[PDB]
Amino acid sequence: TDGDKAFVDFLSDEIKEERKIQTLPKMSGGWELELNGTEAKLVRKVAGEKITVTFNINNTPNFVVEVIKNDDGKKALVLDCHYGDIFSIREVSFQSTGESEWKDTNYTLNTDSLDWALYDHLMDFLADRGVDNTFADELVELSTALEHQEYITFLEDLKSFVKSQ
Amino acid sequence: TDGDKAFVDFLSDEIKEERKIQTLPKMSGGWELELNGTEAKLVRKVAGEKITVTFNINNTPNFVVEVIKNDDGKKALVLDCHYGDIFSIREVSFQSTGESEWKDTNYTLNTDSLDWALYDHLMDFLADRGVDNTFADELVELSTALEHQEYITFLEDLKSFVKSQ
Amino acid sequence: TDGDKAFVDFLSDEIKEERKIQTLPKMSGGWELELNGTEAKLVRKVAGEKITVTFNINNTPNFVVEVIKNDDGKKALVLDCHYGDIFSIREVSFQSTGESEWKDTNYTLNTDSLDWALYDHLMDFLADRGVDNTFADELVELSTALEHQEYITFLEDLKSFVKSQ
Repeated sequence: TDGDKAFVDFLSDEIKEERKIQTLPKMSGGWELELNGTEAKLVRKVAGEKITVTFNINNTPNFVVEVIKNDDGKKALVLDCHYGDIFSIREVSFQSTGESEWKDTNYTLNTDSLDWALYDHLMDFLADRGVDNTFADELVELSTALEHQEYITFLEDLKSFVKSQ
Repeated sequence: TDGDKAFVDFLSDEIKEERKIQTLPKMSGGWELELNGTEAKLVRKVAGEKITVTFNINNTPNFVVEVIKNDDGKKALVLDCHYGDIFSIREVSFQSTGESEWKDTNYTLNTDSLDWALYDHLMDFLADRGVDNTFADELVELSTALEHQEYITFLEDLKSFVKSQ
Repeated sequence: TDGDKAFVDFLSDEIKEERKIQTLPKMSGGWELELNGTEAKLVRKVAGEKITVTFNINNTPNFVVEVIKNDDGKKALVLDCHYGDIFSIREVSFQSTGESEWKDTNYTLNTDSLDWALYDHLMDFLADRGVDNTFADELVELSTALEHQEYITFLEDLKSFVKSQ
């Protein structure tokens, strides 16, 4: 098709321009990064605790913190958080680790009009585990670089797709 | 951690205050209550019919009515309803009982601009089965008490979690 | 019940009125139609390509285009599209064919502020495969007729349900 091979030439140009524009920055705090396509996991084991921060660059942007007390590995404290605009906690609950789905029947603390004092203690709980406003600022730029890399990979996949046959 | 044990002391105070503030009221109509964490089920078997009202106190608040004609147990009439502000029916469809998921391919009657006459007959159909505005008012206070009990249980779980180690 | 048999008589009247008001139009372009209740699939195999347009009349209205290059059947280009108001592409990604779920970890091109030039090439890519504004206009009337047929079937199912016993 005329359109297809022109679309391929155009995608070639876009890939050059976006690579030229340019890598992944680091997170302070001894985190280890695990990439699964658009999903990133930052991991820290400290003092009988595993802390996992999970975000997906496809999506208001959010990240999920999972705190596992290694004494009792079946139930994790899960804190859904906003980042970018403001940091802030949106929801807290206990979940089974490694489930295919949030148990809808476990209680979820929505923070919408939450007592400022309980809210601040929750923020301090996160800060003590490394998830502070510095972490949230560093996450923005990691997320931003990761989105650009995956977008470039997508243009390549699209170019390869359209050029096949 | 300094913060952790202070967070525990604060949660201790909150648990006392919320229990002090204070149980589950009853539903008129011979309903039986089954609690699964934040999900409640109210059940009635009357005249060849099983009526199940399901709501989850995590979440505009809604409840689902499931009518099963005991002659043909495979397909249930499902009425998604709003409660609190106004009663009102939001959606009606037939679903297989005991499915893991709403069959997306079964027709769903959205009530958004629904003929008032069909709407009123649907309201009368529910009222005949006990789901009236009295039921919906009683549900608000049952839901409200159930949310408070589960929130108290959550503070205890949080306090226990943070205090461990 | 008094209400039930009156509801049955009323549903009888509604079914007559809606059938009286009146079938499924055709899609230009050699498409084959497969109905699964409220989900419709339009299918075309052309030049080493399978094109599938899927929409569900329950639901802003949208349809999904799936392009499979028969050389490599494991990954399909998926274009989520709006129809009715404007045509337009909302999201593009690669997905495994025949999955139970969108892989959340595959990159999704949201078109929200997308470069007009990449957007137009995507529109041309669809148009070359038959998904043009003519197709989208024809789809509106197919969807509209299909919703009416399924609604009539729903009134019959409701009438049959309420009349049983």
